[PDB]
Amino acid sequence: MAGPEIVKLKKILREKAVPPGTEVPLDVMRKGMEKVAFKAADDIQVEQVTVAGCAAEWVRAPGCQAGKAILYLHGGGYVMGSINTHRSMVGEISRASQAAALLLDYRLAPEHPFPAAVEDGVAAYRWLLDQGFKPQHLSISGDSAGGGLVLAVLVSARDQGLPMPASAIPISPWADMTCTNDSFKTRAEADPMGGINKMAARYLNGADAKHPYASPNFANLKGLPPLLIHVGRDEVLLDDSIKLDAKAKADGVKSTLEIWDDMIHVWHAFHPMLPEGKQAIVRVGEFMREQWAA
Repeated sequence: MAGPEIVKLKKILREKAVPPGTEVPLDVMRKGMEKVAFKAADDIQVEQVTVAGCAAEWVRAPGCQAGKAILYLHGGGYVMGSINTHRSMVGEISRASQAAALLLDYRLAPEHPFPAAVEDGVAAYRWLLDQGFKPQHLSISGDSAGGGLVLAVLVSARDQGLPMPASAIPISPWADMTCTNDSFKTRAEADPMGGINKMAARYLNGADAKHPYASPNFANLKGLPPLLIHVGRDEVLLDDSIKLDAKAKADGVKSTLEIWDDMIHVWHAFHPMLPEGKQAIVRVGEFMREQWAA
Protein backbone atom coordinates (compact mmCIF):
# COMPACT_ATOMS: atom_id res chain seq x y z
CA MET A 1 0.00 0.00 0.00
CA ALA A 2 2.33 2.78 1.39
CA GLY A 3 6.05 1.87 1.74
CA PRO A 4 7.30 0.87 5.19
CA GLU A 5 9.88 3.70 5.40
CA ILE A 6 7.33 6.48 4.87
CA VAL A 7 4.95 4.95 7.51
CA LYS A 8 7.97 4.83 9.85
CA LEU A 9 9.14 8.37 8.99
CA LYS A 10 5.58 9.67 9.34
CA LYS A 11 5.53 8.24 12.90
CA ILE A 12 8.95 9.66 13.94
CA LEU A 13 7.89 13.12 12.63
CA ARG A 14 4.58 12.99 14.51
CA GLU A 15 6.46 11.93 17.69
CA LYS A 16 9.20 14.65 17.44
CA ALA A 17 6.79 17.48 16.47
CA VAL A 18 5.97 20.39 18.70
CA PRO A 19 2.14 20.34 19.45
CA PRO A 20 -0.33 22.47 17.39
CA GLY A 21 -0.54 26.03 18.61
CA THR A 22 2.62 26.41 20.71
CA GLU A 23 4.76 29.32 19.48
CA VAL A 24 8.35 28.43 18.84
CA PRO A 25 10.61 31.59 18.89
CA LEU A 26 12.41 32.21 15.65
CA ASP A 27 16.01 31.74 16.66
CA VAL A 28 14.91 28.48 18.33
CA MET A 29 13.31 27.22 15.07
CA ARG A 30 16.50 28.33 13.28
CA LYS A 31 18.85 26.47 15.61
CA GLY A 32 16.76 23.34 15.56
CA MET A 33 16.83 23.10 11.78
CA GLU A 34 20.66 23.56 11.86
CA LYS A 35 21.23 21.03 14.61
CA VAL A 36 19.02 18.32 12.96
CA ALA A 37 20.33 18.74 9.34
CA PHE A 38 21.78 15.67 7.60
CA LYS A 39 25.52 15.72 7.02
CA ALA A 40 26.28 15.74 3.23
CA ALA A 41 27.70 12.52 1.67
CA ASP A 42 31.42 11.97 2.11
CA ASP A 43 32.19 12.26 -1.58
CA ILE A 44 30.53 15.73 -1.90
CA GLN A 45 33.13 18.42 -2.55
CA VAL A 46 32.39 21.93 -1.33
CA GLU A 47 33.83 25.38 -2.12
CA GLN A 48 32.86 28.60 -0.31
CA VAL A 49 32.18 31.63 -2.56
CA THR A 50 30.60 35.07 -2.32
CA VAL A 51 27.77 35.75 -4.75
CA ALA A 52 25.91 39.08 -4.97
CA GLY A 53 27.10 39.78 -1.43
CA CYS A 54 25.75 36.48 -0.07
CA ALA A 55 27.66 33.50 1.25
CA ALA A 56 27.37 30.47 -1.05
CA GLU A 57 28.89 27.09 -1.71
CA TRP A 58 29.60 25.32 -4.95
CA VAL A 59 28.38 21.85 -4.18
CA ARG A 60 30.01 19.23 -6.40
CA ALA A 61 29.06 15.58 -6.24
CA PRO A 62 31.36 13.18 -8.20
CA GLY A 63 30.69 13.36 -11.96
CA CYS A 64 30.12 17.04 -12.56
CA GLN A 65 29.96 18.24 -16.10
CA ALA A 66 32.17 21.14 -17.02
CA GLY A 67 29.98 24.14 -18.02
CA LYS A 68 26.88 22.98 -16.14
CA ALA A 69 25.36 24.64 -12.98
CA ILE A 70 22.25 24.68 -10.76
CA LEU A 71 21.19 27.80 -8.92
CA TYR A 72 19.71 26.14 -5.83
CA LEU A 73 17.29 28.12 -3.60
CA HIS A 74 16.75 26.51 -0.21
CA GLY A 75 13.55 26.08 1.85
CA GLY A 76 12.72 27.47 5.29
CA GLY A 77 9.56 29.64 5.00
CA TYR A 78 11.75 32.58 3.89
CA VAL A 79 12.75 32.92 7.62
CA MET A 80 15.09 29.98 8.17
CA GLY A 81 17.32 27.44 6.42
CA SER A 82 20.90 27.84 5.26
CA ILE A 83 23.69 26.27 3.20
CA ASN A 84 24.06 23.78 6.10
CA THR A 85 20.41 22.67 6.29
CA HIS A 86 20.39 21.82 2.62
CA ARG A 87 24.00 20.77 1.69
CA SER A 88 22.97 17.12 1.93
CA MET A 89 19.93 17.11 -0.40
CA VAL A 90 21.71 19.47 -2.84
CA GLY A 91 24.72 17.11 -2.95
CA GLU A 92 22.40 14.36 -4.12
CA ILE A 93 20.78 16.57 -6.83
CA SER A 94 24.24 17.41 -8.05
CA ARG A 95 24.99 13.62 -8.11
CA ALA A 96 21.86 12.88 -10.12
CA SER A 97 22.10 15.78 -12.52
CA GLN A 98 25.85 15.49 -12.98
CA ALA A 99 26.04 19.20 -12.42
CA ALA A 100 27.53 21.43 -9.75
CA ALA A 101 25.05 23.34 -7.53
CA LEU A 102 25.37 26.97 -6.52
CA LEU A 103 23.89 26.87 -2.98
CA LEU A 104 22.92 30.42 -2.10
CA ASP A 105 22.58 31.74 1.45
CA TYR A 106 20.03 34.46 0.45
CA ARG A 107 18.80 37.16 2.90
CA LEU A 108 16.13 35.88 5.25
CA ALA A 109 13.14 37.65 6.84
CA PRO A 110 12.20 39.27 9.23
CA GLU A 111 15.70 40.90 9.23
CA HIS A 112 15.37 41.32 5.43
CA PRO A 113 11.71 41.04 4.15
CA PHE A 114 10.42 40.54 0.65
CA PRO A 115 11.81 41.30 -1.91
CA ALA A 116 15.31 40.78 -0.45
CA ALA A 117 15.31 37.02 -1.30
CA VAL A 118 14.11 37.67 -4.90
CA GLU A 119 16.88 40.33 -5.40
CA ASP A 120 19.44 37.82 -4.11
CA GLY A 121 18.06 35.07 -6.43
CA VAL A 122 18.07 37.27 -9.52
CA ALA A 123 21.55 38.68 -8.79
CA ALA A 124 22.84 35.12 -8.19
CA TYR A 125 21.48 34.15 -11.59
CA ARG A 126 23.05 37.25 -13.16
CA TRP A 127 26.34 36.25 -11.45
CA LEU A 128 26.27 32.83 -13.11
CA LEU A 129 25.67 34.35 -16.57
CA ASP A 130 28.44 36.84 -15.78
CA GLN A 131 30.78 33.97 -14.85
CA GLY A 132 30.36 32.60 -18.32
CA PHE A 133 27.75 29.86 -17.83
CA LYS A 134 25.42 29.74 -20.82
CA PRO A 135 21.61 29.94 -20.28
CA GLN A 136 21.20 26.51 -21.91
CA HIS A 137 23.67 25.05 -19.39
CA LEU A 138 21.75 26.39 -16.39
CA SER A 139 18.89 25.15 -14.23
CA ILE A 140 17.17 26.64 -11.16
CA SER A 141 15.79 24.53 -8.35
CA GLY A 142 14.58 24.87 -4.74
CA ASP A 143 12.17 23.47 -2.20
CA SER A 144 9.18 24.81 -0.25
CA ALA A 145 9.67 28.61 -0.02
CA GLY A 146 12.79 28.27 -2.18
CA GLY A 147 10.61 26.47 -4.73
CA GLY A 148 8.36 29.58 -4.86
CA LEU A 149 11.50 31.69 -5.06
CA VAL A 150 12.52 29.62 -8.15
CA LEU A 151 9.41 30.93 -9.90
CA ALA A 152 9.79 34.42 -8.52
CA VAL A 153 13.44 34.55 -9.67
CA LEU A 154 12.37 33.47 -13.19
CA VAL A 155 9.51 35.95 -13.49
CA SER A 156 11.60 38.78 -12.09
CA ALA A 157 14.55 37.78 -14.39
CA ARG A 158 12.30 37.61 -17.43
CA ASP A 159 10.95 41.10 -16.58
CA GLN A 160 14.50 42.53 -16.51
CA GLY A 161 15.52 41.07 -19.86
CA LEU A 162 17.59 38.17 -18.52
CA PRO A 163 17.60 34.96 -20.66
CA MET A 164 15.82 31.95 -19.17
CA PRO A 165 17.89 28.90 -18.12
CA ALA A 166 17.15 25.51 -19.72
CA SER A 167 14.91 24.22 -16.88
CA ALA A 168 13.45 24.74 -13.46
CA ILE A 169 12.47 22.36 -10.79
CA PRO A 170 10.28 23.56 -7.93
CA ILE A 171 10.12 20.97 -5.17
CA SER A 172 7.01 21.17 -2.98
CA PRO A 173 6.80 24.92 -3.94
CA TRP A 174 5.20 27.48 -1.68
CA ALA A 175 3.85 29.74 -4.44
CA ASP A 176 0.87 31.40 -2.79
CA MET A 177 1.43 33.45 0.31
CA THR A 178 -2.34 33.73 1.06
CA CYS A 179 -2.39 30.07 2.25
CA THR A 180 -6.11 29.78 1.34
CA ASN A 181 -5.95 26.72 -0.87
CA ASP A 182 -8.39 23.82 -0.17
CA SER A 183 -5.43 21.54 0.67
CA PHE A 184 -4.73 23.30 3.98
CA LYS A 185 -8.01 21.77 5.05
CA THR A 186 -8.17 18.70 2.79
CA ARG A 187 -4.64 17.35 3.47
CA ALA A 188 -4.23 18.64 7.03
CA GLU A 189 -4.50 15.29 8.83
CA ALA A 190 -2.06 13.47 6.43
CA ASP A 191 0.65 16.19 6.65
CA PRO A 192 3.05 15.80 9.62
CA MET A 193 5.25 18.71 8.35
CA GLY A 194 -0.86 29.13 12.02
CA GLY A 195 2.86 28.28 11.83
CA ILE A 196 3.03 28.83 8.06
CA ASN A 197 0.96 32.06 8.20
CA LYS A 198 3.45 33.60 10.54
CA MET A 199 6.24 33.07 8.04
CA ALA A 200 4.22 34.73 5.28
CA ALA A 201 3.46 37.59 7.70
CA ARG A 202 7.20 37.91 8.52
CA TYR A 203 8.29 37.72 4.89
CA LEU A 204 5.73 40.19 3.50
CA ASN A 205 6.07 42.79 6.28
CA GLY A 206 2.96 44.49 4.89
CA ALA A 207 3.44 43.78 1.20
CA ASP A 208 0.58 42.51 -0.99
CA ALA A 209 0.40 38.72 -0.56
CA LYS A 210 -0.69 38.46 -4.23
CA HIS A 211 2.43 40.27 -5.43
CA PRO A 212 3.76 38.17 -8.37
CA TYR A 213 7.23 37.96 -6.87
CA ALA A 214 5.81 36.86 -3.49
CA SER A 215 3.18 34.53 -4.83
CA PRO A 216 4.17 33.38 -8.30
CA ASN A 217 0.85 31.57 -8.61
CA PHE A 218 -0.59 35.06 -9.47
CA ALA A 219 2.23 35.90 -11.83
CA ASN A 220 2.48 35.90 -15.51
CA LEU A 221 4.43 32.73 -16.41
CA LYS A 222 4.72 33.33 -20.20
CA GLY A 223 8.20 32.48 -21.46
CA LEU A 224 9.49 30.49 -18.47
CA PRO A 225 11.55 27.43 -19.33
CA PRO A 226 10.29 23.86 -18.95
CA LEU A 227 9.27 22.90 -15.44
CA LEU A 228 9.27 19.73 -13.40
CA ILE A 229 7.12 20.32 -10.32
CA HIS A 230 7.40 17.75 -7.47
CA VAL A 231 4.91 17.62 -4.60
CA GLY A 232 3.69 14.85 -2.33
CA ARG A 233 0.05 13.85 -2.11
CA ASP A 234 0.16 14.13 1.70
CA GLU A 235 0.96 17.83 2.10
CA VAL A 236 -1.02 21.04 2.66
CA LEU A 237 0.76 22.64 -0.29
CA LEU A 238 -0.73 20.13 -2.78
CA ASP A 239 -2.92 22.88 -4.23
CA ASP A 240 -0.03 25.37 -4.73
CA SER A 241 1.46 22.81 -7.01
CA ILE A 242 -1.69 21.77 -8.86
CA LYS A 243 -2.54 25.42 -9.45
CA LEU A 244 1.06 26.37 -10.44
CA ASP A 245 0.88 23.60 -13.12
CA ALA A 246 -2.44 24.88 -14.60
CA LYS A 247 -1.10 28.51 -14.52
CA ALA A 248 2.04 27.41 -16.38
CA LYS A 249 0.03 25.40 -18.92
CA ALA A 250 -2.32 28.34 -19.49
CA ASP A 251 0.65 30.71 -19.91
CA GLY A 252 2.10 28.34 -22.50
CA VAL A 253 4.92 26.91 -20.36
CA LYS A 254 6.02 23.31 -20.72
CA SER A 255 5.03 21.95 -17.31
CA THR A 256 5.28 18.41 -15.96
CA LEU A 257 3.75 17.92 -12.54
CA GLU A 258 4.26 14.74 -10.57
CA ILE A 259 2.21 14.11 -7.45
CA TRP A 260 4.04 11.40 -5.53
CA ASP A 261 1.53 9.32 -3.62
CA ASP A 262 2.01 8.99 0.17
CA MET A 263 4.76 11.59 0.08
CA ILE A 264 5.32 14.53 2.43
CA HIS A 265 6.74 18.09 2.12
CA VAL A 266 10.18 17.79 0.50
CA TRP A 267 10.47 14.06 1.08
CA HIS A 268 13.66 14.45 -0.98
CA ALA A 269 15.34 15.85 2.19
CA PHE A 270 14.82 12.47 3.79
CA HIS A 271 16.72 10.54 1.05
CA PRO A 272 19.06 8.81 3.59
CA MET A 273 16.19 6.77 4.97
CA LEU A 274 13.48 7.07 2.32
CA PRO A 275 13.79 5.15 -0.98
CA GLU A 276 11.37 7.69 -2.55
CA GLY A 277 13.57 10.59 -1.50
CA LYS A 278 16.45 9.14 -3.47
CA GLN A 279 14.03 8.17 -6.32
CA ALA A 280 12.63 11.68 -6.65
CA ILE A 281 16.07 13.26 -6.49
CA VAL A 282 17.29 10.84 -9.18
CA ARG A 283 14.29 11.99 -11.27
CA VAL A 284 15.08 15.72 -10.73
CA GLY A 285 18.57 14.92 -12.11
CA GLU A 286 17.23 12.97 -15.08
CA PHE A 287 14.90 15.84 -15.96
CA MET A 288 17.68 18.44 -15.70
CA ARG A 289 19.82 16.23 -18.04
CA GLU A 290 16.92 15.60 -20.46
CA GLN A 291 16.47 19.37 -20.72
CA TRP A 292 20.17 19.93 -21.36
CA ALA A 293 20.35 17.29 -24.14
CA ALA A 294 17.35 18.83 -25.99
